[PDB]
Amino acid sequence: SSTKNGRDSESKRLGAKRADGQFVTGGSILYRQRGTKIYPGENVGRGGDDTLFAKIDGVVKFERKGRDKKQVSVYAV
RNA sequence: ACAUAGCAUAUCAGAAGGCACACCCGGAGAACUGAAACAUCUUAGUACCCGGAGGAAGAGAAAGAAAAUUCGAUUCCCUUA
RNA sequence: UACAAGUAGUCAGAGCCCGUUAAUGGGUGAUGGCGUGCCUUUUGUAGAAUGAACCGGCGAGUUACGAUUUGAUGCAAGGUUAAGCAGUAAAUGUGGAGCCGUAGCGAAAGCGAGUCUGAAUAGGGCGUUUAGUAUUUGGUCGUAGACCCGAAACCAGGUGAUCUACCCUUGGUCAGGUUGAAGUUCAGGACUGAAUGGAGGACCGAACCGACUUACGUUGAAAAGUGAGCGGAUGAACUGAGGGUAGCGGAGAAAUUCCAAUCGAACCUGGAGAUAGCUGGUUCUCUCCGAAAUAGCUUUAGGGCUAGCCUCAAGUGAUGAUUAUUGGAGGUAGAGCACUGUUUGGACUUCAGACAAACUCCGAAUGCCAAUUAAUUUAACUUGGGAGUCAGAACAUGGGUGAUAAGGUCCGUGUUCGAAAGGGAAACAGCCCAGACCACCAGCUAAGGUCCCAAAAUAUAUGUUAAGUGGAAAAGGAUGUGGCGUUGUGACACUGCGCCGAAAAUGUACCGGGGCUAAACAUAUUACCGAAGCUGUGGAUUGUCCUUUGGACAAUGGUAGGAGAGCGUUCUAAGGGCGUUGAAGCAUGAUCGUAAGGACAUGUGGAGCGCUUAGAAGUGAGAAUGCCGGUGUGAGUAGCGAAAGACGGGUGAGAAUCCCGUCCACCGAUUGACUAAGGUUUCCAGAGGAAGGCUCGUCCGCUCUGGGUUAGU
RNA sequence: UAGGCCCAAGCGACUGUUUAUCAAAAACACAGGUCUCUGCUAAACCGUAAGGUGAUGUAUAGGGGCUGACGCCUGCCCGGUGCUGGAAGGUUAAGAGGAGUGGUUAGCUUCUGCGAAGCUACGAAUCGAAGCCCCAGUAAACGGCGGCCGUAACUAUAACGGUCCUAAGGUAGCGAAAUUCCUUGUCGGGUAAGUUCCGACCCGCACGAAAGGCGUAACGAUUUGGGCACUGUCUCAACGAGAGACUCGGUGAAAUCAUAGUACCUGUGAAGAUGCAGGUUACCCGCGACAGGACGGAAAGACCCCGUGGAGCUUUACUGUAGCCUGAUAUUGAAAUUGCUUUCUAACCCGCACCACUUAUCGUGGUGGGAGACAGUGUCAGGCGGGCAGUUUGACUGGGGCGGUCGCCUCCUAAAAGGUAACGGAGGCGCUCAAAGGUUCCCUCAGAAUGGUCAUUCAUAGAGUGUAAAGGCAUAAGGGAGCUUGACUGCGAGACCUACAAGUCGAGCAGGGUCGAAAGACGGACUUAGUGAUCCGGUGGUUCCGCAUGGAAGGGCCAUCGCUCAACGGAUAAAAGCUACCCCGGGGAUAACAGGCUUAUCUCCCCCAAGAGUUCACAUCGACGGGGAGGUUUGGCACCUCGAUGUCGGCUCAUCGCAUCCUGGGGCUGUAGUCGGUCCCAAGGGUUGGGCUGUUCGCCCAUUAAAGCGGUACGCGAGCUGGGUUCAGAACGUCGUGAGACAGUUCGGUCCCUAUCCGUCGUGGGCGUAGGAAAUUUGAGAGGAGCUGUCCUU
RNA sequence: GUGACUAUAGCAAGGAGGUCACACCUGUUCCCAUGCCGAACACAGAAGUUAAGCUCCUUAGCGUCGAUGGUAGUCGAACUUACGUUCCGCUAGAGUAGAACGUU
Ligand SMILES: O=C(NC[C@H]1CN(c2ccc(N3CCOCC3)c(F)c2)C(=O)O1)C(Cl)Cl
Repeated sequence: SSTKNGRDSESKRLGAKRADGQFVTGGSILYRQRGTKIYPGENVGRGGDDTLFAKIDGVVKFERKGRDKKQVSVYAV
C-alpha cells in the first residue's frame, strides 16, 4: 500500500534582507530571489543568482519601475 | 672373539618434600572489557598454571651513549614529558 | 461511646475531670464546617501502577594523581622548587636539574614586533592584551570499580559416575500351571498315523521390575507419593558387589535425554566490584532565582553532542520592550475569470451564469523589518563557571490525514497544567476568575450566584413558554402559541418560545438533591454574597533612594536545576569549666529559636562530659521485592503422619497414655527368626523430668551416673 | 482371588526402548534390504604423541549412510551440484633465475652533467605441483518430474492433433487420504436425526515409489467409528457407614500485612471506587456457611516489543582455524642413461623372524629378511576444510513482520516576512555543452485568415529558453553572424545562511589578456539539482625537513586523481539466518483479551414516493436519494493494566433491558368464518429433548402455546470441566540449501489457595424502647406466587 | 533633439498640414551589406509627392485611472458554537478623470 511521494527540497531563506530606510554597509545583501522579482536600482548590483547587493553604504529605498516592476536603490547617507 | 648391555655388592648429612597464596627470574598464557557493534588493537603479556632460586632476584664492566671544547659497568629516585 | 457511613486529622465548640517550665493553662470531646496516605514514575496517580508488616541498628558522589575556572595569600618581569641530605614518621634548612612567564608568525627552513600567503602590506589571517607565578578553599572534568545495589553470560584451574546413562569382572533371583517345534521310536506306504521329545525375545499368573488410566493429595505422610485397576514376568530379564568413561567432555534403542533434587552445555574457587545507553534507591534546614519536553546530526529513535530556554561573576552600556507616526517587502482571507484547467444554458467565435491547494487582472485584517523619530518602561548583549531538558497534555483557533469519526495523529499561533495552591464548573491536572512571605473572629470586589440543603433578592419593570421545555439529538410532520409586515373574515414571507420524530440493559439516574408554573426564559435597573485577589493592622527577610542612614517604595508559588546562609554528630588543638554534694545516657514535662534545633527541672543511672575558636570527616535515613535481630497479624486458627482397644490393681505430688493382669484386636511369603551395607554406643541397670517426644508422662532411642563386646576352627 | 465380548478402519510387522518429575506414541530399536569405504601398521575413532580400540579379527570381515518383517514392485532425467576417473590444454604458490633499473662515489671534467668495482633498494622474461576451468561416468548419490489451445467412431467431454520450454516432463499403484483451502465435495451405507465413520468417483491447491508405493495373518496399557451385555454416567436424586469438618480438654503454625471506625446505587476520575460528589440504606459484638469484589494471594509476564543484551543451532554471510592433500628444501648416499627417468646399498623405516639381557607380545642390542634414498620428521608455500571458533546480520514504522523509503533540486500543504510536520499531494537529479562560454553587432515570436517550405494582415507574449517545477525574460535571459578562451593567477571590505563542518553572494585591488572605435563587459551556462569528511594510496611540481656530515629513503606544502562509503555527516580493509530448547534487563513509552472514546461496518427506525399491488403510491411491498438511534459484530485509536486483569464452548446459579417468541388488550386490512399480515400498549410468568460438530453460529429429527433478541470482563475457572486454543514429543502436505515456518491437518500432554475485610445465607449474645416481667398480637415496610394445553357445551 | 513621468499618454476613428525642418522619393560611384534580395543596413542626391508616415485639432466605441456608500473578510473582546459590540476595510459595480503633464 506504500506511496511514491514524501520528499521535498530544502527551503532556502529567500526574501528581503534590509528594510526601506535602513543604513547598509557597502557589501550587504538586499534581496535574494530566483530571477528578478525586484531590479537593481542606483548604486545596487545583482550577481549570479540575481541577489541584490549594495555597492556603497547608504540608505535603501524600494521604488517603482513603471506600472509593474520594482527596484532597489541605495542613496548616499 | 676382546668387549660392552646388564647383574650384584660398597660409600655419600647427594637428591627428594614443605613453606609467606609477599618479593623476583624463566616456560606457557585467557576472557569478560574498551573500542559506545566488531575482527587489526586494547584488557595484557594481566589472572591462573608450571619450574628455579634467594634473602633479596634479575642487570651488569661498552662490538655503549653522544655530536661539545664529549662521557667511562649496572640498578634505582626526580625530571626530560 | 450501642440510629450510626468515618485517609481517622483540622478549625469552631458545650460538658466533665485536673492544676504546669504560670502562660490568653492540661486531658477528654457531644456536636458543626473542611478534608480521597507517603515515595517512585509519569502528559497525567486517591489510584485498581511500584514499594514498604512494625520497631531498632547497618546502608549510597569518596580518595590518589592531572587539567580548568573561581576566592584568599605571597612575591612581581619575575614566580617556583623536584628527588636527595640534615631534622622528632615534624616543621624547617639546603637542594636551580626542571617548569611556567616577559614574543609572535609559519608545515618547515627561518624571520622577529612582526610574521605567513603572495609577484606585491596590495589585501587579508594570526600577533603587538603587556603580569605572571606558587600554594591552598570551592565548582567541574579526566584515569583509576568512581554514587550504591542488581544480570543472562564469558575465560582459567580444580571437584564430581555413592544418583543417572553405558560398558567391564565376578555372583544371585524368577510360587505354580498351559501348550506342545525340531528330533527320534514304532505300524504302514516320499509321505501318513500313534508314542516320545520338550522348543520358544511362546501363553496364564505371584514375587520382582515398571508406570497406562483414574480418584486423592498439592502452606501434602512424601521437592514425584497413596488406593483401585494396568504391562512384562526364561529373557534385547531384574539385580548386589567391585570397577571404568568428566564438561571445548562423557553416556545415549535418540527424548535436547542423563552426568548428586540443578544441564541447548555441571558444580566450586579466581579474572571480578566483568558490563548494564536498563529498573530500583540516593539521609539535615532555610533564603533568592527558576526551565524544557524544540532544531540539527546520529548503527539514531526511551542514549548522546552542539544550539534554543535557567543560574552565578565580571564588563559594556541604552543597544531591550509596548505604543504613536511614516516607509517598506510579501500574494493569505476575500473575490474574479484576464492566464491554466473544469463547467451550464443558449446564439453561432459569442452573450449570460459557475469551480479551483498546486489558477491570478486583483487583494485586506493582522503579523514582520526599520527609523536612529517621539512617549511609558527597564531590560539587552558579551565573555566566563554550572546545569537540566530532547515521552509533553488538554482548551481556543488556521490547516493536513481520517470519515467536515475519536479524550485520534501531524504541524502555525495563543493560554493553562507540567512546576500552581485559592473561588466557580456537584464531584473533575489542562475549562472561567485569580498567582499563597506569615498572623488577624476586619473591609471591598472577581468568575459565579441570592427558595432550602448553602453565604446573599420568595428584588424590580415589561413580555414569552405548559412542556417539568428549563434540566441530551436531526431529516420531516403539524388550526400550538406571541410579534411584525403584506394581502381578498380568508391567504401569505419572516420571526420568539414550544410539540412529535425520541428505544437498553444493578437503581430513579440528562436540574447535584428537595422542590419549582416561577425558584424557567428575553431586555433593563438596582442591592448584596462571594477568593490565599486588593485594602487595614502587626510581623520577617532581601533590596534601591541618604528628606532627616530613619524611613519610604518594591519583591517574597515553585518541579529539573543554579547561587548563598546555616543547624547537628564523632574526633583533634588551644583556652576555660562541670562532675560520685552525681557525668554520659534513658523517661516525663504545659520551655526558647524563622527552621534545622537549644536549654531547664524531676525520676533512673553510676563515671565521665560539655562550652568558645579553629581543623578533619566512615557527618544526618522512611522508602533500595535493602541486610541482621526482635516482635506482631492471620488465630487460639490449619494441623497433631495410614491401623482397636477395654477394665482392674498399682506407682505417684499429678495417670486416656507408665508398670503388672485379663479379655479383645491386627500381621503371619510377614508387622515373625537371622545376617551384609550403613550407623557408631542408640545396648544394660540405678536415678531424673529443665529442653526433645507433634497431647500427657511418674515414661523413652532424651538427661545423669556406673557397666557391656572374650575365637587355632 | 481370578478374561467383558464382537464388526470394521488408519499406523507400526512382532518381543523390546524412550522425555528421572505435565508427552509411552504413529517416535526409537529391530530381524531383512541396499549403497559405499577398507588388502591389514586395514578403513573409521580417541590422544598433541607414545599408546590403544577396531581385533588377539582379516573381504561370508570391519566402519559409515539410508530403508525397516513378509508379498508384488521400485518408473524417468547427469542441466546444475557431490562423488569416482582422465590429463590435452587455460590458470595458478613458494623456490630456482637474475635481463635490468635506482642509491651512493673514485675518476671525468662539464659545472648538475658522465660514471668503474663495490655495498645496497628493488626486480623482468623463463621453470614450479595439487587445486579451479575442461572432458566423461554415476540416481536404494543430493535433488527434481511443464504450460497453452483445438478437435468425434465416447451429447457437453477429448482417445487424436499445433505450438513454446527443458535435465526430465510423475510410470505402476493409491486418492476429499495423519496429505483436500475451496468443503459439512457428489453419491450410496449405517442413525428418526451423522461437520465423525465406511464404500466408491477423482477439479491430486499441495500423493507417488528405499526421507520407499500398494497390500497384508499375528501382535498393540495405539487412534477411530458401530453393536450385545452391563450399569447412578444420566433423567433426578435418596438414604446409610467411616475420616476431616462442628463442640469440648491438650499443643499449636503458615503464606499475607501503608494506617484503617472498611455499605449500596447513579455518576466523576489515569476512561472498571469501601474511602470523591449526590442520594438510599445500616443499633454494638460474635458463631457456622458461600465464594461476587478487594483489578484477592505465589511467581521484577514464559505472550508482544526494545537492548548497537546473551546463549544454542544453520548455512554457498565475514574472517579464521584441527585436520587432510600437493610442491621446494634439510635429514639424503652411488650408477647408468638423458630436471624429468631407472638400478644398487649404508642413511632412514619395519605392529617382520630368531637370539640375549630375561623363567616379559614393553624396550634395548645382535643376526637374517623386506623396504630403501622413498617414506617419516622439520621450515616454507598453495588448496580443500561449518569438522570447530570469534563474530555481523540498520533505522523509520499509527505494535512488530511483509510492502516502501533513506542523499540533493522545484512546487503546494505553509495560515501574503523567514522557518515549519506526517508512510500528506505532484515531479526530477547522480548530467550535458570546445560552443549550449565571453564579446560585439543585428533580429523578433506562437497560432489563425488569406491564397497556392512561400507571401500578407492579424498577433504583449499563448512560443523559446539543453534538462523537472517554480520565479523571470521582448533591458531581451529568446534567435543569427564575426572574433576569441575570463570555463584566468593572488585575493577580498561587507553580508545572507548557519548548532558544527559546510553553503551562497560580493564591490574593489594587483598580474595577463579577449571582444569593442570607445565607455566598458568578461573569475562559465536565465536562477536554483548533476554530489561524498577524514584516514590511506597514486601521480606532477618545490621554496621546506632530511636523526654525526654529504647524498639518498622517506616525509611536509602546493596541484590533481582513486569511494551506488546511495543506510548518501560515511561504525571495519573485510559479515547472512532460525529458536516452539531458550535465557537476562526493561515497557502498558507498544500489540493479543476486557474496559474507554468513534460509529466507518453491523442491528434497528424513519423521510420523499416512482411504482408493483384488477383501476388504487401509502392492506402489503418501497426503487433512486435523504436523516437518525443503539453500542451486541468486523474495525479505528492506543487512554488503564506487561514487579501477571487467566482463554472459546459446555456445567451450577442466575439477574437486568425491550427493539415481544407465547399468553393478555386493541387499530387497519386486498379481515366471509377458521386461519392470517402490519402496526400499536404490555416485561407478570413461560420459553423442549436429541443427532452431527471443540465448537458458537448452523442443518436435521421429534414435539410445543412458544421454542425471543440482547447486556452483565461475548455474566460467572479463589464455583466445576479443559474438548479446541499458542509449551516441550512425533508425523503428513507445503515452503526453506539449511537450522526450521505454517495457509495448514493430525495423535499425546501437572488447572495451586486453610477466607482478613466488604457482600450474601443462617443463627446467637449486649444495650436500648423512663419501673421488672409473661403472653397474645397490629403492621409501616420487605419478600413469594403470578405459566399454559386439550376435550365436552353453546 | 533628448531626459522624467503608475495609458488620465494608449487602440481607434475622421479631418487638416509641405519641402524652411521630417519622410517617402532618385541610384550604386565608392564606405559598408543581403546564409539569395542597395528590401533592410549606408553612401551620393536636388527633382516628384503628404498619398502614407509624422505632428495638431475633434469624437468617450475599446484600453486605463476611479471616487462615495454598502457588503464580504478579519485585529480584538464577550457570551457560545456562530452569533454580538468596536476598529481596519476589500474585490466586483454604478457616479467620474480622461484623447497626455514636463524639464535642458
Ligand atoms: O498470566 C496471564 N495473563 C495476565 C494478564 C493478561 N490477561 C489475559 C487474558 C486473556 C487473554 N487471551 C484472550 C485472547 O487472546 C489470547 C488469550 C490474554 F492474552 C491475556 C489477563 O487477564 O491478565 C496468563 Cl500467561 Cl496465565
